[PDB]
Amino acid sequence: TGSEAWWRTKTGPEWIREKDGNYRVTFWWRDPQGNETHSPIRRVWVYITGVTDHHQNAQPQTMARIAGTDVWRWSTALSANWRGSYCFIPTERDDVFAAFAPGETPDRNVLREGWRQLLPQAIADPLNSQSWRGGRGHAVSALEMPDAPLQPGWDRPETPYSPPLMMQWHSERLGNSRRVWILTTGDEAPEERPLAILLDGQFWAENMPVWPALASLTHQRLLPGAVYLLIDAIDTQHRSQELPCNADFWLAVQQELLPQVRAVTPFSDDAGRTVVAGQSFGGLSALYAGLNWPTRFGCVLSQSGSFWWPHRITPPEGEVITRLKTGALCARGLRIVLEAGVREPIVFQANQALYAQLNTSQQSIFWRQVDGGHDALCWRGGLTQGLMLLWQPLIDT
Ligand SMILES: [Cl-]
Ligand SMILES: [Cl-]
Repeated sequence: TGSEAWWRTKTGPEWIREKDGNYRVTFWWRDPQGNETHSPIRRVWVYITGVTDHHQNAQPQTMARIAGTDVWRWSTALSANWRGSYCFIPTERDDVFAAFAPGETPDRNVLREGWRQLLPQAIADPLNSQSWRGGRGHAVSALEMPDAPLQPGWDRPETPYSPPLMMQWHSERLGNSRRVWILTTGDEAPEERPLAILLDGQFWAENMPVWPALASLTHQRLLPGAVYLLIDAIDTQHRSQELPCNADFWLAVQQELLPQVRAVTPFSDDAGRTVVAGQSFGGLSALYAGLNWPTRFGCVLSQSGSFWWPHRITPPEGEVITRLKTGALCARGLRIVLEAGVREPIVFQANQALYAQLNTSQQSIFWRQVDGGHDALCWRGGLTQGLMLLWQPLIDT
């Protein structure tokens, strides 16, 4: 153990199927500065989305080294259907988090604060080649248990016949400029092609490119030839101001953006196959769009929707949840995919309350629970599955 030949057998996290059906998963990190006497490393935090972070109010988990070697280790239990991102934070610092007694639920606010000081130092798993830029400012790695559901398109990525195009969208309504990406996956009946709008376009166009997965599903006849519009959120300041129920954003998209997009490639005016898909504030904004302009956006795809907005500390209460409760807004004729993970309690509970509220006979709602959390590795699969659900009627032809 801890030898050169021993490290050769390690390809990343290892798992063992237990009696109950869950897995004992072990993580390994090789200290490049040697053993105790040589390496000045104090901590090696294991930050797994929805498992060891603030979403589970978990006490900060750090690895421990096997005395005498440069091997750090840490294990945990994970469900069979789970999938999620993770990263390690090897540091010399030991003055960030406070002490925690066994069985003490820490304050979530205190956790995020503590993590905001360490995450910039976070790194992907050097043993795992399935890594990418997380979008939050650090690299991450992918882990999937054997029964994680298939992620349509991402399993058989195929090159798109048409390359993605980029356009600079200058908004008079918003008073700012921004990038938008356009992908088309079919030329037949161009005016019948459904339009699908994806928020946080920068991520789905650069950090985790959605084109190969979309083209693959189209080639398999599991998605119709469509027109995909990815919109850049720009940055945190703008995104936090434009996505959480901001009417100008959607007014601007309809009056300024869609006509420009329509000038380059045709798409259907039928709200019934017009999708607005987003995650987190993007999910909230997509439903908000469908709720306020159902004549233009009839299909909503909300993944981990921030329906706890504006106040996170209070999950069941939400702005969109209040409008539906009184009667100002109503999902009539809308097809809605509402996804949320069990590893994001606040968000999950918020989505349940939202579901109960709008669940009437006058609309088609698809509830999807995910064994995972506030994680783009999971969302990527729900994104493609969600489009299949929202477009199920067309796809059947
Ligand atoms: Cl610490
Ligand atoms: Cl990043």
